[PDB]
Amino acid sequence: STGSATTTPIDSLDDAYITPVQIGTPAQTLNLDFDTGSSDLWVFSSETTASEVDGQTIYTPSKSTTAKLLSGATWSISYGDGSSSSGDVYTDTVSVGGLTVTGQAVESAKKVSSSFTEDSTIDGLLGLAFSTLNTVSPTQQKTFFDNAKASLDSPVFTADLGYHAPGTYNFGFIDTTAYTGSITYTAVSTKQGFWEWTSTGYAVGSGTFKSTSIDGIADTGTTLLYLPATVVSAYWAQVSGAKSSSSVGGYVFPCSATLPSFTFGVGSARIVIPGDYIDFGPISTGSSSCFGGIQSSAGIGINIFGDVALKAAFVVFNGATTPTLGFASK
Repeated sequence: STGSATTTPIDSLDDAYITPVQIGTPAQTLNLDFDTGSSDLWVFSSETTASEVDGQTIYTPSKSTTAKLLSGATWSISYGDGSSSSGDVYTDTVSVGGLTVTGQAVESAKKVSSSFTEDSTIDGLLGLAFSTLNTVSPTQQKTFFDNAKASLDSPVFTADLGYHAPGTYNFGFIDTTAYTGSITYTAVSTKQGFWEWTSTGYAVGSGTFKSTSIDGIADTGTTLLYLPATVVSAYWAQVSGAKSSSSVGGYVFPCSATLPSFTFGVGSARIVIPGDYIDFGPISTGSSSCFGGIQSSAGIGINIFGDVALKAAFVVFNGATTPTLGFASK
């Protein structure tokens, strides 16, 4: 079997992408943020504190004939941005673009932090990192991909994110028309629970490629590209007026600038991020300064190939026994 679902930016800046997911019977459609940097499928629900819900569509397990409470299990998660959520766990039938998994753990939020409440377009998250990062306790649960894996034609899912435009998440197959050239694969370490790999280097604009190993994670749930300070400083040094701002939280540059591209290595292959993708957006409508799409990972502990990087490629998350990541230009 396979699944194919369109993913859409939540706003004009591509702050996040939402993909419709059907939960329960009759189906209840929620717009979830597909996150390869986490492993919990959690939703805003009829259990979420009323004061913490603002326009989101909620999952109502009492109206689902296939919902079962996973009694004695709870979840609690913290994300890299300081946001968090917790509640209890149900199992229910979950479908993504025609692909159905019965008995998928659906983590019902009782409490969500302000960031989630203020984001009216995101009804929850659908984690796609390794199931070892799932927070359900005591019984750790599997991700939708892990549960679907055996029924898929091939144990893979692909991310084809758009720049200021819709894209696609496919499960079980590779769409050969979605990319140019070929898909180059690279090794994955599952030790930290992420799709962790090593980039072979980088280039700034039309400069010479620098061969250097950069460990990082492929994270659809992170908006920007976070790389070592050395790399990030070499990129922003090419932009007049670019500087790090403590009030804004990173590199800003005059919105007047046309940015150079940024190339990253995948084995002996290259993925080029156009300068427009790195021109993330103005710090406000009408602002002098624009926020950089490439930022330093110095405060985080890990380099993150977030949406700014992934939207420039067709990405294959190969979930076979020895996982690998594939990147193709598009």
